[PDB]
Amino acid sequence: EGECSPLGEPCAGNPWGCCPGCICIWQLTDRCVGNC
Repeated sequence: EGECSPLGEPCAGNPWGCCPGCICIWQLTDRCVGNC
């Protein structure tokens, strides 16, 4: 699986990050915050 999920897929790899509507932090691991 490589099509991201609502808050789930890490930001390391790209476009393996989090689906549109959320922003990445990666100041600890790769936590996405927002409303997606």
